[PDB]
Amino acid sequence: GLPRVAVDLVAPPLVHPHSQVAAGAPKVVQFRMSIEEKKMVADDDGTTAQAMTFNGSVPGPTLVVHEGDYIELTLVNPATNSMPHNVDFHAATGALGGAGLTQVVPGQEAVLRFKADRSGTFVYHCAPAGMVPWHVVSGMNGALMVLPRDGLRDAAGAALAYDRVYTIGESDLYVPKAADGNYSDYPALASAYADTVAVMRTLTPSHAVFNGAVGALTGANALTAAVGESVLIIHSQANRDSRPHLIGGHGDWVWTTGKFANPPQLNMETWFIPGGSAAAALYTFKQPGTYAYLSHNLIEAMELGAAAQASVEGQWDDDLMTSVAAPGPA
Ligand SMILES: O=N[O-]
Ligand SMILES: [Cu+2]
Ligand SMILES: [Cu+2]
Repeated sequence: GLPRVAVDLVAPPLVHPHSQVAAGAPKVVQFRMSIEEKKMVADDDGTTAQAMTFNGSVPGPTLVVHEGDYIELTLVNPATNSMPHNVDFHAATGALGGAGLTQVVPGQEAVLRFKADRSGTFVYHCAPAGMVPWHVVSGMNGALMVLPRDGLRDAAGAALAYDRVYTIGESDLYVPKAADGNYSDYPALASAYADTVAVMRTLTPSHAVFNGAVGALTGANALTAAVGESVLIIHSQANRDSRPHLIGGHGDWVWTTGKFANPPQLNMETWFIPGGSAAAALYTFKQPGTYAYLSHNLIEAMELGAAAQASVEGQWDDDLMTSVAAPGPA
């Protein structure tokens, strides 16, 4: 030389713791882681897944820281586981982130460282090579955151714150188934891867868721818171885207993207985120119760898953518302 620281871580958702613102310164831281892977479961038924893561868871853791510172871481792976991982982151720168470096494988470880610167929330995440895505888616891653220183614121310135936171894451896833348808388962892882891848491619897823598962957150778991418170948330895723948312518530513030620186826105519702890344947112618450957271789409958330838851617491018122018446028838 520176110172350183360480831381712890925791787981888711938651975161850891821381612161925102411161014163112180720167530183470194550381952481560780581980891764784981496983498986788981897712848902318820059972378923488962495987896954992966870182620690364990888803898602892863977260871381935171611131711106400146640185861271460282370580891673581881274980071985046990197987695978490887690583881581991447976001944040850172280069390488890538770282991744390459870281790577690782198983066992181983590584460480780384870185720174941161920137712120816110962112895513880491795995991867590885080839594977990456696977990972891331597974798971993974877450876130870281850163823151610124011171714290937151618104637109114107013112310141713111818251319280718391948471975271968530888411895732997506894928697973596968076978033939018858268923778913597937495985055991281992590887086986697973292839287937887843295938578924993735386709893209779608399955588932988504947140954291892882478905548920987771828721118950127990778921988350928581218260018314017043515030818361923151964160878321894441890675891958894818887513968206876220928451428911019731818303946112317030935121951122988404997340870153822171720117411113934121416010118110828203838802947112977104994217995927990868993360974111954141814131818221617160018122018323118470428950718530838831977631895403919205628803378916995814518911168906797938894513878502968641938361718771818251317280018281119521019436015025616002019522019823017146119632229814018636016567
Ligand atoms: O896992 N890249 O944010
Ligand atoms: Cu992993
Ligand atoms: Cu990433």
